[PDB]
Amino acid sequence: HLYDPTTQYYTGEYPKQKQPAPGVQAKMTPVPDCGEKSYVGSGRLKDRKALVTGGDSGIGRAAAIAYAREGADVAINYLPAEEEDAQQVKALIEECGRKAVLLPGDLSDESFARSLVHKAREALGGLDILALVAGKQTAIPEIKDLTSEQFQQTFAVNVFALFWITQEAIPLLPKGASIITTSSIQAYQPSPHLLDYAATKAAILNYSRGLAKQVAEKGIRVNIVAPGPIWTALQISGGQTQDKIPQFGQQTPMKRAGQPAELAPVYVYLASQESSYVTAEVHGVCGGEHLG
Amino acid sequence: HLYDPTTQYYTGEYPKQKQPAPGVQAKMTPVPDCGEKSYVGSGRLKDRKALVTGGDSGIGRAAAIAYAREGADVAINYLPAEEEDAQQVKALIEECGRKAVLLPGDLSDESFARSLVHKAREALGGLDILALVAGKQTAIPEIKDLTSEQFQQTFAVNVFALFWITQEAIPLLPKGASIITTSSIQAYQPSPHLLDYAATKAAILNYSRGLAKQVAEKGIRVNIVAPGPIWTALQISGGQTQDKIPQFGQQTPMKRAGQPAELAPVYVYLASQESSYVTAEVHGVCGGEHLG
Amino acid sequence: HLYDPTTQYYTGEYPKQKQPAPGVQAKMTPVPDCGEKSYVGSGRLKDRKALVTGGDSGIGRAAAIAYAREGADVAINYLPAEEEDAQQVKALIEECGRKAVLLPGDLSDESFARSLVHKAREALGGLDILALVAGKQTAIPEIKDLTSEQFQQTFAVNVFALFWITQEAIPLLPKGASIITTSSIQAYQPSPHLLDYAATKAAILNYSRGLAKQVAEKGIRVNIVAPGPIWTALQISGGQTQDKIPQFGQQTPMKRAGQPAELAPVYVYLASQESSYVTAEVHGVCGGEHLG
Amino acid sequence: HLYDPTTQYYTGEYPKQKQPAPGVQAKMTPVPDCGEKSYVGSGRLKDRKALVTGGDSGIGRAAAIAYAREGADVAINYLPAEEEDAQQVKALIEECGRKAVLLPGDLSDESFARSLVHKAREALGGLDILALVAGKQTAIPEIKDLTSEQFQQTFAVNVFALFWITQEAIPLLPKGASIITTSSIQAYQPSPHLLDYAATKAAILNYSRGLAKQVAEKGIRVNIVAPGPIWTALQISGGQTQDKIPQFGQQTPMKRAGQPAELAPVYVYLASQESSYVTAEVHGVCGGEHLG
Ligand SMILES: NC(=O)c1ccc[n+]([C@@H]2O[C@H](COP(=O)([O-])OP(=O)(O)OC[C@H]3O[C@@H](n4cnc5c(N)ncnc54)[C@H](O)[C@@H]3O)[C@@H](O)[C@H]2O)c1
Ligand SMILES: NC(=O)c1ccc[n+]([C@@H]2O[C@H](COP(=O)([O-])OP(=O)(O)OC[C@H]3O[C@@H](n4cnc5c(N)ncnc54)[C@H](O)[C@@H]3O)[C@@H](O)[C@H]2O)c1
Ligand SMILES: NC(=O)c1ccc[n+]([C@@H]2O[C@H](COP(=O)([O-])OP(=O)(O)OC[C@H]3O[C@@H](n4cnc5c(N)ncnc54)[C@H](O)[C@@H]3O)[C@@H](O)[C@H]2O)c1
Ligand SMILES: NC(=O)c1ccc[n+]([C@@H]2O[C@H](COP(=O)([O-])OP(=O)(O)OC[C@H]3O[C@@H](n4cnc5c(N)ncnc54)[C@H](O)[C@@H]3O)[C@@H](O)[C@H]2O)c1
Ligand SMILES: [Mg+2]
Ligand SMILES: [Mg+2]
Ligand SMILES: [Mg+2]
Ligand SMILES: [Mg+2]
Repeated sequence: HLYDPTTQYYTGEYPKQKQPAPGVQAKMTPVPDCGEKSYVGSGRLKDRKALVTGGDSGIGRAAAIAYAREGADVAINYLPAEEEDAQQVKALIEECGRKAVLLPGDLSDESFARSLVHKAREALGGLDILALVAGKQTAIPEIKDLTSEQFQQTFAVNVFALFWITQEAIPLLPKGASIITTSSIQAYQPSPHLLDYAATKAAILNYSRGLAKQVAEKGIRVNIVAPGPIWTALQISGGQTQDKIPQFGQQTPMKRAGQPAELAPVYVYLASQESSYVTAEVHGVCGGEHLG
Repeated sequence: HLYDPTTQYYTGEYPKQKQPAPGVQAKMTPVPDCGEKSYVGSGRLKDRKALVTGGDSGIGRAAAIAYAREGADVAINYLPAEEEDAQQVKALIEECGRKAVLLPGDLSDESFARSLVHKAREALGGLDILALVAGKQTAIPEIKDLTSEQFQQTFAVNVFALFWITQEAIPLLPKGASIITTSSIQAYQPSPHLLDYAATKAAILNYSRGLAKQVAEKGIRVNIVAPGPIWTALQISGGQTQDKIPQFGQQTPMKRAGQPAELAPVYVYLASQESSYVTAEVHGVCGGEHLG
Repeated sequence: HLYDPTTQYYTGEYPKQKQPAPGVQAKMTPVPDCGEKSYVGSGRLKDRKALVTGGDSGIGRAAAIAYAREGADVAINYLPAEEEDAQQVKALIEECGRKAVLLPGDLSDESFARSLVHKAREALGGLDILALVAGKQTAIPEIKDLTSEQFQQTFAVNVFALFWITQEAIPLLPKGASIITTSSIQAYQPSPHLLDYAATKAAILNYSRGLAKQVAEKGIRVNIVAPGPIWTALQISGGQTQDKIPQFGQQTPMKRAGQPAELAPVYVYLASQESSYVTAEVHGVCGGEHLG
Repeated sequence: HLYDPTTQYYTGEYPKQKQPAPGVQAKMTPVPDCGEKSYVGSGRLKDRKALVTGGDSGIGRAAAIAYAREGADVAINYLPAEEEDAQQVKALIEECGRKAVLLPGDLSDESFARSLVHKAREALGGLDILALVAGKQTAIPEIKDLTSEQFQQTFAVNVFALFWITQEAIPLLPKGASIITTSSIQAYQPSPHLLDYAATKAAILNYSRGLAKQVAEKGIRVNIVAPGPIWTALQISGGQTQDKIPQFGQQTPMKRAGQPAELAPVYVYLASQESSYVTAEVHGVCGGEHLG
């Protein structure tokens, strides 16, 4: 029973729609499909313990759902404004028979970002998967309109918090632990309206590779997922200009945007012990708008 | 039950050993682990129909085994000299309860290479996975010793046969079909003893991306796997100079070579319908000697 | 005296035109600008001795002209059907005060490709720059229409001849010699209508890097130039489909195609002893349609 | 005469030595060669007006010297603790018959970084080349020892100051202006002792490409230079561990480090109007330790 991947998910134009960042995905048209009805596990992460940032919505939610479906207990971080989305994820994790831990807070607060790993490990009784998916993205077509405050904040959420969290995690992660970070096609093909954001995506990719090299001897793997155009709240809450929303994703070879569901399998592959010889590698999921 | 990936597979030095190309893996010390005793499926390729070139040994064998474990019927191609290795794979596929088809023949013979798709499709009653893993690799440290015959033959097996097979397959492949080709870290970091070989690995990566773009509209995906140093018969039958064998793999961040078993999960991910938004992408499995 | 690079060269649309390959650039509308009236040398290649393949027209011609302007004697190879264009380059070289040598012949003939190096060295009294610019490019939008004959011929001209020439040259090249090969943006972003061609451009880039590593100890440097869309005979003699000619180049950030003249400065930089710490590197000239 | 580039500059081991950052290159053993006696101009930048950050020492010094030798007036920025180096550069610029402007100040201060562009333009009577070479680099082999203060300072100097300067410059730069930023091999091959630094080098590369796309229509070009191992004060004032100093550079295919002199030619190529079809491109100068 083979499906055509070009028509498997929504292929129509997206309604124009806007929300204040970071957005509530439950309010979108359509709501992003994060695999709630479709993802089926096979115990590839049995009794693993995961922290997922951005686990309330979008790609991080797809990873959180799949991780629970594969047998892991899951802590999610997200912003308080996203509590309604986070509560849906709590229910999805618990329905898998797993433990859900909800740890809201702002990753641009260094002390919060540092405390998070320890709170999650205590609540879960361990920690051996980190999926760092949270991100800020604000489209600004002309550099004269790009403020210092925005530029620095994008780096704080996307790069500095990645350092703060991983620095706290390394000493406590067991041999076999897996860290998955989140870059973008933008790391390779930066758009002129995402000067700060695309540069953070490049920094994430590079930092992840350097960290991988440094911690390989501790038995810890660090890998990167770089999605292409995925239908998510990040894109309707300022990540794209409003005029780009209707045809979002249609320029890819597959002629549609991805849904977050389609990211879960690679997050599972990388978390799983099956990817034992994989570290420092980036994985594209871009509808043919390929990395390189 | 978490394992340290750095110590999970062989970490000793490799004895010096040499066989005539293409080599018989059963004569190696150690014999490459292709997942015979470890790979467990979950129905991710149920009733799929795969052709795997190089399916007798090494990475292609690991893919063939995993595909059968995941529920697929499998045809393998290999050279007659490798019949003993291919017979072991026949048994492994049949022990999964699936159909095995052995189609020996030389891929540098265009008429044979083109016929292979038709033979596999007839035997299997269809065809919807192609894993193109066969390759020639001959180390020559100084260009004065690199013959035109060798250079051309490396391109025939690694590039021309990829074109011949894929051209024959495209008109027959159903929507949802998945093609997986095999590049190398050498495509990004070519070594001076592999002038022809590394250039073919770069050509494979590029051709696969172009093909992906061309066939996306037909619902066919084309992706690339690029391994790092993996212990296989290719490496002991002329792919490496003899002096490079004992320490093979030890320069990677993980400080060991990979085993073919470790490549099967990505070949399954890419064959599976789960990778619906993945086309034209390369996937590294290199022990931290990363692509880019 | 600063000019706007966006408007420095023609920014408008091109008329459809087709010539049989390889094309006569003197018959194009408009004729490509190869720097005939603009390039000014300063002795950076004084008394050097260059062989330039494809030196009759296009990018190779721009390199040949600039090399003579910088003080080098220059031998050009080209196909005999291109004699009109070659005779123009002969005059241009002589008008720089240097010696021109015209060595027509088909690089897909291995005997001729190998002899070329020796004929050029004998005629020039030495040889210490090789600019390998000749290429075949044939657009075929659907793989069903891509013949084995075309695929192999593309590899013969673009890859095998590069190997034949460089193998023949290495034993005779002095310390300080510089080899410059020619890839493309297509090596990174292959178009579905150029499956064979783009794969050769990737192979050239890779082979050049491996060769650079092998011959560094001999004091020889090997570097690569990867142009973007440049207005040339290759593009109107089958390299592009006719429908792609009118707006050729207009998709780049600079909104125009390049002219061959604009490639000369990087060919000079790489030939010159000034690039002493540069080997195995690729240099993009793409109007902002950047390489990786 | 033709020179062997592998032995053109020193090939042996370097004494261990340390200075407080940012170092004084005049006190190094040996002092880096920045082209003081070797670089000869030909008017390629006649009457151009350049600002060079890090213009006191190392690669920025080599660019500043070459720019003046090619006919440009040159303003240099540097930290005021570097006056011993900066004063030498003033003399070198003036000895070419050009105007020198010394504008010291710490680029991590946003107000200073923004003011710098205006002060330089006022002092020079215009501004049409920006070579942004300043950088902080601090080796820390283990993440436990990498402080937030260091991480953020490395991003302030290397990334935020690049944004501050370029944002301030764009509105005032004429058509034809050229911006050259400075990345590294580390952007592609990050080392585990340089987690923050290498990530900044990837961010610089990416931001530069995005900026180039945004400002192409304004007739401004933006390109990147990515050196390999170059003997400079950055390396002996904390950028490398002491144990990495003795064999610095010997791992490249050329088997030596570069000297800053060897970077000048690409900075001139990119500043010059000759590179009219070059924007968003990165240029490696790495002794064969090539970029992607
Ligand atoms: N959607 C795409 O097209 C796309 C493409 C490439 C990469 N990405 C990456 O995917 C990741 C997830 O985003 P998404 O697209 O799934 O959208 P999303 O909006 O569903 O997820 C982003 C999440 O970031 C978190 N976040 C933002 N700022 C935060 C802060 N200050 N503190 C704590 N959490 C914060 C929020 O919890 C939010 O749910 C991001 O890193 C993004 O860069 C997305
Ligand atoms: N082992 C490594 O370190 C490594 C690294 C990167 C990529 N690879 C790639 O992995 C692929 C598989 O090789 P492997 O390392 O598993 O070793 P292997 O020797 O087990 O597999 C190579 C197979 O190629 C097939 N082959 C060779 N010439 C053929 C011909 N003329 N006709 C038909 N079949 C032919 C043989 O059947 C052989 O089993 C190759 O494409 C190789 O480039 C290997
Ligand atoms: N024009 C572009 O948009 C573009 C873009 C990227 C790369 N390139 C590369 O530029 C190089 C030069 O081509 P160009 O665009 O300047 O066009 P061109 O037509 O002016 O040059 C190509 C030359 O190739 C030579 N050639 C072809 N087949 C040959 C054979 N069998 N034997 C001997 N010589 C042969 C011909 O002499 C011809 O002049 C090619 O390698 C091409 O791949 C061009
Ligand atoms: N030397 C190498 O191996 C190497 C390799 C790749 C890239 N680079 C890059 O080359 C560039 C120049 O460094 P270099 O190696 O020539 O050494 P260098 O020490 O001679 O130059 C670095 C300069 O940075 C400037 N700088 C540092 N912090 C500053 C601040 N807070 N405010 C103002 N100026 C500041 C100083 O003026 C200093 O001279 C850097 O951007 C570095 O990342 C160097
Ligand atoms: Mg959210
Ligand atoms: Mg075999
Ligand atoms: Mg011609
Ligand atoms: Mg200094």
